[PDB]
Amino acid sequence: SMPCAIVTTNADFTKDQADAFCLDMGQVLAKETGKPVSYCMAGVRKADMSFGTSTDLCCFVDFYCIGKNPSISAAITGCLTQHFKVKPERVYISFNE
Amino acid sequence: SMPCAIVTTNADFTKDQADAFCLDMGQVLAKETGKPVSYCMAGVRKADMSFGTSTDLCCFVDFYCIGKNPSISAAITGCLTQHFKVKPERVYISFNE
Amino acid sequence: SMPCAIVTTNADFTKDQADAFCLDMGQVLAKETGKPVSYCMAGVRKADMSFGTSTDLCCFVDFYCIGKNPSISAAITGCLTQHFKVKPERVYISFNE
Ligand SMILES: [Cl-]
Ligand SMILES: [Cl-]
Ligand SMILES: [Cl-]
Repeated sequence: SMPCAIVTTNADFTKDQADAFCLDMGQVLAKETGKPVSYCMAGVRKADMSFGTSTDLCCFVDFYCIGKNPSISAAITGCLTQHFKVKPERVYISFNE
Repeated sequence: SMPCAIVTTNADFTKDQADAFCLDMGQVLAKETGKPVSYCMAGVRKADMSFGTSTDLCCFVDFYCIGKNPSISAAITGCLTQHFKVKPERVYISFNE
Repeated sequence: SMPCAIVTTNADFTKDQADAFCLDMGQVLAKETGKPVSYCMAGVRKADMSFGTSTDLCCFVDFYCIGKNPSISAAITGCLTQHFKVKPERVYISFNE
């Protein structure tokens, strides 16, 4: 529980788009962990980033839980893809349990 | 030692306000750990963020120490509250020791 | 492998300078780990930061590897110094293996 997903991305998003993403990401971490939505934190922050030999769209995710896993990965990645259009092969997730 | 607090927040702050916060946070990590101020790092960076069902003011803190704990938590949180006005129930801290 | 260096700095850089840094940092994490460049992620993001009693130029690095070390440190730091002019004594690196 106390689940939290902080995303670092080079996507071009407006603030309102980031807010929509975070709220949605919060409901996704809720379903995925069964803790209530009221305890889920999500953040997105911009960064200049490369992955391989290009600066094409990519994302790094820090996931935190106080405490069986590719369930969370597909869920977090699909959320990223739905909001920023990032290819899943350009999304790294760090589990900090 | 080598204590470091990196804060991700959706607070609206000017650069000079962030600098004041970081310097003050450095003296707080100093008192709290007894390492000298010269070795304390603090950072604040903006992010779009939600906690629960709102984007109201919240903060995530990554604390690092090369190496008995709610002493650090209350201290870091009270600093955040003094500078950004964040409610303590909207502050998550990650201890990375 | 899956090596990734995310940098938080208070350096004043243009976006194109950050991109150059990230691409170069990717080739450096490649040499250093022998994984291919195609799997290396680097990011730089701005932050207001203090180290000691000043807000002079400093950097925090989160290094991640799925998995003998000051080889990576000197390499990452020298890259930071070549691009942002940060003094090596103002660069903290966190190894998250
Ligand atoms: Cl979604
Ligand atoms: Cl204070
Ligand atoms: Cl270089």
